[PDB]
Amino acid sequence: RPRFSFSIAAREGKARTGTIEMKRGVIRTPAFMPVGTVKALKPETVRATGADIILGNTYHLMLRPGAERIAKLGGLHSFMGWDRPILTDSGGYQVMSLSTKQSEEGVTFKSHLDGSRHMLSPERSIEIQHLLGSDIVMAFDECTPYPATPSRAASSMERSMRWAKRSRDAFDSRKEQAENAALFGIQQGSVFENLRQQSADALAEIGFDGYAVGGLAVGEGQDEMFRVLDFSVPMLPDDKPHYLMGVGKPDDIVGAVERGIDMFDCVLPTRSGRNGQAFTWDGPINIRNARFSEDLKPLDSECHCAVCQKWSRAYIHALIRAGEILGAMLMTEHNIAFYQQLMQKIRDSISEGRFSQFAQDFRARYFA
Amino acid sequence: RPRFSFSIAAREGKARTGTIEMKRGVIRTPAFMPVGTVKALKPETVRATGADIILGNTYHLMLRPGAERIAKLGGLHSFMGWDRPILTDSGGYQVMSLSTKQSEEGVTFKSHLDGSRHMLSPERSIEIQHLLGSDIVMAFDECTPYPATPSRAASSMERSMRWAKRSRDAFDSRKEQAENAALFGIQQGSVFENLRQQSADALAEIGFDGYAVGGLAVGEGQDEMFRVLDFSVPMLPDDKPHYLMGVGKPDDIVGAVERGIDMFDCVLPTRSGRNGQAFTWDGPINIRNARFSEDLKPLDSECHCAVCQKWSRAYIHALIRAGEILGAMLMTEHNIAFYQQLMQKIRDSISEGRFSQFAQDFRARYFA
Ligand SMILES: [Zn+2]
Ligand SMILES: [Zn+2]
Repeated sequence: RPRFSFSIAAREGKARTGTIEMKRGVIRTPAFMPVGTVKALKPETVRATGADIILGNTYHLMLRPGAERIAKLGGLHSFMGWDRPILTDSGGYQVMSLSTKQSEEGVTFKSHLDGSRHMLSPERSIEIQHLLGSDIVMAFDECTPYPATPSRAASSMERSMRWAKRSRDAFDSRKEQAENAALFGIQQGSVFENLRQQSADALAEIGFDGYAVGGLAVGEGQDEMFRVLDFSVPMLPDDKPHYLMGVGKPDDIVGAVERGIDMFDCVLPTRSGRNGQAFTWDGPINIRNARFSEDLKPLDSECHCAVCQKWSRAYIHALIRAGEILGAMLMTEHNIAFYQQLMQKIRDSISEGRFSQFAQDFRARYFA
Repeated sequence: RPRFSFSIAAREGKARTGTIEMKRGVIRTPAFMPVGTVKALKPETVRATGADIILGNTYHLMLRPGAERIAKLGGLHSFMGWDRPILTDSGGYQVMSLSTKQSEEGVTFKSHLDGSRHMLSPERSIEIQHLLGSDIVMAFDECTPYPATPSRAASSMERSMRWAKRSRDAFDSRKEQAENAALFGIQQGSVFENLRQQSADALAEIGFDGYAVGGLAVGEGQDEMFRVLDFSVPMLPDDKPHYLMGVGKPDDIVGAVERGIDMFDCVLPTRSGRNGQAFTWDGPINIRNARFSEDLKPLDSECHCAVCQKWSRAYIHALIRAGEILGAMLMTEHNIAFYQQLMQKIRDSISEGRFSQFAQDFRARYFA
């Protein structure tokens, strides 16, 4: 297989379906990436749900067990037992939310677990992702809060573009990484169309294997997110994958695909699983609710996952109520499987030129 | 299959190997019963380790979700998705340790979860085990603390024998239960040989499908336990299974089989799993210890379980250190698989007339 090849097989409006070919496997797009361990699931179970690629959280791995240790033990794929592609984030987002002194060189921060001091820069982020053995590497950027003034959004976007060039050069300096992995750049600019355009222009001049739309899902609400995607995604190179970071709910995903997004990740299906929220085609349910205590139906009436084949709502209700590990295992398997089934229906409907109708039918039932 | 048939295929000294045939499956003996949900494992994984039967904890089930509710939903087998035999305890032990007013009629207690008041008697215990759909039902007895004076041990043994007769009559009164399940009686009498003999005589006069040795593993230490088993197990009917409740460590199991025990249960391999303790043929290890942080070997060098096929000590170390659910999943699968492999080696060595040598070789390596 090639290092990286994105092929578009079918289109409907702004929506696309296709494949990314990488050395460790093929990724069907639009794709949902479960976030990693993928909590409460063995890798074989994650694969059985249909996932082609998972996301590794760089910030957590660099604190424990550490990037150098993972490299010494053979890299992240070997360590956790997932042999398909892994996308790693840059680590910078969780620094600004979980761990600080920022500068043009990077950020220094104290670990939220031990108070130990750490450093992240474009160069060190790319190095850590190399040590983990990531297949898709994210450029290191600077986050813009919401809301942001135009001056603040411009300053952070401009720094992010300088850091994108440093990320590109760091990635390219490392022969093994340049030859075997891919590098994605991140568009910034908050809700401002001129800043998004300047960011897209800068990233395309540098050149990346794919382009993320950054700075969304930070509190702006779905209407505003869709409005920004409306003008932002067409600014990115059409022939490369478009990645919406940190999104999201099923209806967010459908609307984002309608606007040209190809890749998604979020902790929602996993985090919601342990919390009691199960996704169904008729909307989410909270399995902890007393109304499910004697409900013999599966979590979802149509879902093909192994949980819905075997166990009832009533049983999963009792497990989650009791705080049993198996309740988290089953809820998470179902939720990840539901997301993969959603992505499959999206890919099929685009391939068949009926995605617009699918999106209408999905929303009508999901919000009935 | 018959309701209950115990056949002894081979003997060596006091040790026996054979089979229990029941309507829901065959149990190979000596048997280790994992305790149930079996924490952090799907039923198919429990079966894949080699378990023929699991134990259901009646005290926990009667509080949540409740025995009547489980019956309304189709019984415990259907509820949790395990279709092979289930042995249920009487509930009385956990009342005396987790939840009280005791009398000749039974015990009343307050739930440790909600303060709600509950009742257990021989009749109600048998009824709850019927509602759960248990295949092997335990008679309801009264526990004797260790140490116990002779007068106290005699009073509790005598009450236990009266309650054993009430358990027998309650079980036999219920046609569906009498025809499809089995009933085990529990020998009491603390460390006193004359009381153990009186208890064995009383239980055999009533007549049970199997006989447990109760009142051990309550703080007496291994030497004293083995001394009591030395004289207690031969008092029980030879042609029925002998069950040592709440035991135990691998070396306890080997020594108890040498003294004629056929069945075991304990929470140790599951509870130890989440705590970091992994069993190996060279003794237990605590995977949390820093010495395992870069150890690429499996938990045990000989173990055939799926965990030892796929993941390293270093990875499981990192999971357990981080408190990840998957660390508990993997540790528990390995520990239960280790116990089943121990039981298989015991059965094979008895069948081949080399159990004495196996026991010597096992102890020499396990305690090296
Ligand atoms: Zn499902
Ligand atoms: Zn193992």
